[PDB]
Amino acid sequence: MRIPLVGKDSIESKDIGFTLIHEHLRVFSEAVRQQWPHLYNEDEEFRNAVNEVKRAMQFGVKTIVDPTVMGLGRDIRFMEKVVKATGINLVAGTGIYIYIDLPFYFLNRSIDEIADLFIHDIKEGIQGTLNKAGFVKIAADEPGITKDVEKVIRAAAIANKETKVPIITHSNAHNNTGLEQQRILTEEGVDPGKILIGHLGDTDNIDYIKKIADKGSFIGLDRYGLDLFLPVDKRNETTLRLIKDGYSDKIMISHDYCCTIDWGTAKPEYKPKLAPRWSITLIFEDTIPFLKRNGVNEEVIATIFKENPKKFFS
Amino acid sequence: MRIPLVGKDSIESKDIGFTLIHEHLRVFSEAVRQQWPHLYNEDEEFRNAVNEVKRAMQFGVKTIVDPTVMGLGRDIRFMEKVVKATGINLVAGTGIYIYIDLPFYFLNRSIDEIADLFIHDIKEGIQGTLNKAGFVKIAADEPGITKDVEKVIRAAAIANKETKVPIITHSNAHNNTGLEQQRILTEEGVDPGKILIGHLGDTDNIDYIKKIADKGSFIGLDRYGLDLFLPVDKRNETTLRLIKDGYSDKIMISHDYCCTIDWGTAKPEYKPKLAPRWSITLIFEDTIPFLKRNGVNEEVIATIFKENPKKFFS
Ligand SMILES: CCCCCCCCCC(=O)N[C@H]1CCSC1=O
Ligand SMILES: CCCCCCCCCC(=O)N[C@H]1CCSC1=O
Ligand SMILES: [Co+2]
Ligand SMILES: [Co+2]
Ligand SMILES: [Fe+2]
Ligand SMILES: [Fe+2]
Repeated sequence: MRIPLVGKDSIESKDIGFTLIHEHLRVFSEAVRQQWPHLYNEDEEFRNAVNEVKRAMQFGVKTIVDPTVMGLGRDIRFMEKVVKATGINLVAGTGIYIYIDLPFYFLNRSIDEIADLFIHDIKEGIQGTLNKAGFVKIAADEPGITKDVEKVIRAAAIANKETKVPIITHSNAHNNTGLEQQRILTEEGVDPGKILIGHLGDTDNIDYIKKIADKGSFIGLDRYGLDLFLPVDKRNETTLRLIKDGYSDKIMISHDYCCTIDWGTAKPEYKPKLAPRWSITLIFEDTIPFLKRNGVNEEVIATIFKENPKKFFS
Repeated sequence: MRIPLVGKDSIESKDIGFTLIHEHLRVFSEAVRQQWPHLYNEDEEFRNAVNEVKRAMQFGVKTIVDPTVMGLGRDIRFMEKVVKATGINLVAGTGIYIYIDLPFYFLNRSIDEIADLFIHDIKEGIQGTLNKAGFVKIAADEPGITKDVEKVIRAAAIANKETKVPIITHSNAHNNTGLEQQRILTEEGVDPGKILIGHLGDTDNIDYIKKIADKGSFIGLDRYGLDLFLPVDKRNETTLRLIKDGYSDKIMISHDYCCTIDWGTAKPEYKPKLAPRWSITLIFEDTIPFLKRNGVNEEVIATIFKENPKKFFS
């Protein structure tokens, strides 16, 4: 049935349960890990991913969706190991994560060649395995929609038309990259309701966030805990106002938490400064209680974390 | 022993023999191969590499230096297997190959943090292995000297001043990037004679080439066979002109041959169109016979292929 799971038989979308739509078990740069393996510890990385997932399950999370793709160090065999040790429903994805240019391989290669790579992961399997991709992940940031960023977007559209898997995105909340990701995809024939425009929760500008929701796509209020982008209390208030204005239809919430990440911006000793409370269960400790005592019905919590993910994969 | 070798004990610079200063056994994008291994055949890659090196050895090549680094899919273990199968002297290196930006790993990481990686490869070994790097490889192309490109160059300088190993560069002949690479490296305290400014053979402009030579660095006439950058005959007239003008003390010659390469611009089928005669032995078949016909004797060939690489690694 039409949702593939890492190390498990597939399930129907109605069986997804409580879902976290955007969480990384591990992130690394493929090129630097390949060249300098001494910078990494797989024992620590497995210990962290298992600990976080187990705690996620304790709070009632049934399914985690992980958009670690090319550029972010996707590893399906690490993901199987985490599944076997926890029992979680894990949805793996395909795609390319870039800000400016594609890797040299892609020099003079068509959009169709790029789409064939995604369709491979969806139909055949990931990294010589039999685990399939459940979605396509794309990215854009400060540099905007560059020539290569766009090729990858249109390639994601071809994958969706051909397989009916949904599309998750990375955008900079301060550009209109999300508005442009949505525009290109829908022009290519992708159903707006099959798109999650990510990182809209990094901004207060509710006029911009509603513009994407008004066009039919889900909105990623998905970086809860990352105070360097936007503090938790401004996020909570943006979330509350959107619900009050009648947008729980399109709202999806997550942490974008990485149990381990190799970026120089990450580490401990920056966590107290930049993201003090950032973990995989923060919405349970803060966001959900906050909303409950500010007039938000239990029905709304069900829409955001159950009905919206189910629809997204339907 | 000064110079370290793959799969072999190190040698003195004087026993280097006839050398090809810039050739690739295999090049691939690291992120692409890790995520989509169905695109690659290793048996075919090994076979292509062994056969090329065998022809070079028959023609008298004792040593090959391979500037494949991060971004080009360096693989010390694949390099080991080729050494075993032929018996060639192979000099591996360290460094970073980028045109625009560094991998996400390097976000807010110091130039010294980059230098430490190069130094680890030179002093400790490559990829969990006891084989050591004998030079540092850096790059710049059309986008010019970006802030990440400049960072890698300045890091190469630290590795050279700390380990004494020479620096090989990739440049765009039409940009001034080679002259800028030399300027930045010398301003940092690098001996001009420990620098090879690459891909200067891609241009007619003898004034630009001589400029770099006058400042004390080796000049890279190193892409023989790649007619799309500059055809063999126009390369021959520039090489001959430079030798006649007295510049053989600074000339280095190679082909930049890739036994396999995953770049889409380099599909083996564009070969007859873009680089028909390109192989690891073109200079034995065309260039050297051309120079000999034109009056340059055997001792001048010995300077370029034996004495200059010796100086470089001394
Ligand atoms: C102490 C933690 C530092 C704050 C994290 C800053 C890094 C930016 C957020 C971030 O981690 N973005 C990456 C990670 C997952 S995929 C992706 O897009
Ligand atoms: C086979 C058809 C001819 C096109 C050659 C492909 C592009 C030029 C050769 C080439 O791509 N060299 C690259 C690879 C190593 S370093 C570098 O900058
Ligand atoms: Co993101
Ligand atoms: Co090059
Ligand atoms: Fe993410
Ligand atoms: Fe090269």
